[PDB]
Amino acid sequence: DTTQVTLIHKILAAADERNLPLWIGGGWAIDARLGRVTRKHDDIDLTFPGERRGELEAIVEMLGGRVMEELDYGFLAEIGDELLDCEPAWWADEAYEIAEAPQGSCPEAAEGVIAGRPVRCNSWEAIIWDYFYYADEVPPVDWPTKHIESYRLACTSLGAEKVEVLRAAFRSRYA
Ligand SMILES: CN[C@@H]1[C@@H](O)[C@@H](O[C@@H]2[C@@H](O)[C@H](O[C@H]3O[C@H]([C@@H](C)NC)CC[C@H]3N)[C@@H](N)C[C@H]2N)OC[C@]1(C)O
Ligand SMILES: Nc1ncnc2c1ncn2[C@@H]1O[C@H](COP(=O)(O)CP(=O)(O)OP(=O)(O)O)[C@@H](O)[C@H]1O
Ligand SMILES: [Mn+2]
Ligand SMILES: [Mn+2]
Repeated sequence: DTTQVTLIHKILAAADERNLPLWIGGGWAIDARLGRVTRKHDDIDLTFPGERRGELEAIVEMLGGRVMEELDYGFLAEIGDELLDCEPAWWADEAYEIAEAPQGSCPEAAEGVIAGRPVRCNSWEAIIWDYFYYADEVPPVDWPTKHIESYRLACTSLGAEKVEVLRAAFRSRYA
């Protein structure tokens, strides 16, 4: 989908110009770390510096969009027909971190690629951690296929053993 891919470029170019880091998350982050589009994506998940929220809102507005809805964890925005699902990360000693996520959730290095361009994305461990929360809200056997396949793909990329010990850590945290 050329519109989403073009929109991701436009957002990141604008953010780059003002030295605003943004991390692609969710489905697109998986595809970015793989360097391959694997399916249609329903939205664009973004992680932003929480104390610079206004700068991200201003880029959304510059691009002709607007903030649509506040959620418990962040906010949705709409640029044309495309949805941006935006969550804050907060400065933690020497890096931004998503609250309660595994350390390294928001690496300063651009470790994914989208349409040949390096992009910052959330770590595999942070991608997978959000599926653990999802699992407590819906059993994995009850997930839409696309989400099962995306999870399994992230898990194979990181390594199944690394996933199972991360899952044990999640269970310990939230026991
Ligand atoms: C707009 N739809 C979103 C969906 O994309 C999905 O959003 C996830 C959202 O579920 C996810 O939240 C998780 O992490 C939250 C918190 C620990 N992050 C610091 C607590 C809730 C937990 N589900 C966020 N980290 C990332 C966000 N893109 O789930 C909620 C939702 C409202 O259906
Ligand atoms: N109802 C829900 N409750 C909690 N977490 C959810 C959720 N639905 C999905 N998630 C988690 O939040 C992440 C982002 O969710 P979504 O944006 O809704 C789907 P996605 O994996 O990004 O595919 P997409 O590319 O088609 O949007 C998912 O990767 C999953 O980890
Ligand atoms: Mn998504
Ligand atoms: Mn989303």
